[PDB]
Order: sequence, then C-alpha cells, then structure tokens
Amino acid sequence: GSSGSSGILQSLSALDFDPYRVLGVSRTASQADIKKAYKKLAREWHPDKNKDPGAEDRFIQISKAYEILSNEEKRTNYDHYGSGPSSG
Repeated sequence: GSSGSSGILQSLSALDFDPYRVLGVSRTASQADIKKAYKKLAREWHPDKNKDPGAEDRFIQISKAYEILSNEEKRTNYDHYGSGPSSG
C-alpha cells in the first residue's frame, strides 16, 4: 500500500492569523506550554542562525502569536471577545 489517507476538514479564522495556530499549540496549552513553545520556536527559528530567505518572517510571527497570549491583558481580551466580532 503505497499510501492511503484522508482528512477533509474546513476551517475559519476570526482574525488575520491565530496565535495558537502560529505557535503550534491548543487551548489545553497553558502559559507554560505556550511559553516554552514560544522561546523554543524563537530560538530554533531564530534569524541569528537562520540564513535562508524567509526564516525571519516566521520568527516575526512566532513572537507576535505569543505576544498576545503571553500578555495577561492581551490574552484576556481575546477570551472576552470569544473569537467573535469586535464591538467597534
């Protein structure tokens, strides 16, 4: 059996890009999992060692994804909105 698998599943994001999806974690992930995942991604995908064109892009995002969660104020805000339409 050379190959055989399927995973047809649609999706819909609330904002330009989701933080959890960027960092690569789920709701179950807590400040701990997210944090470690952030630094780990920032260090590994760090532009300091990365020379190939594009690496930076990823990093710039990875940092942004966490910036939201990492921050208490930012994190909470999201929850309040419940991934819905902003008041204004």
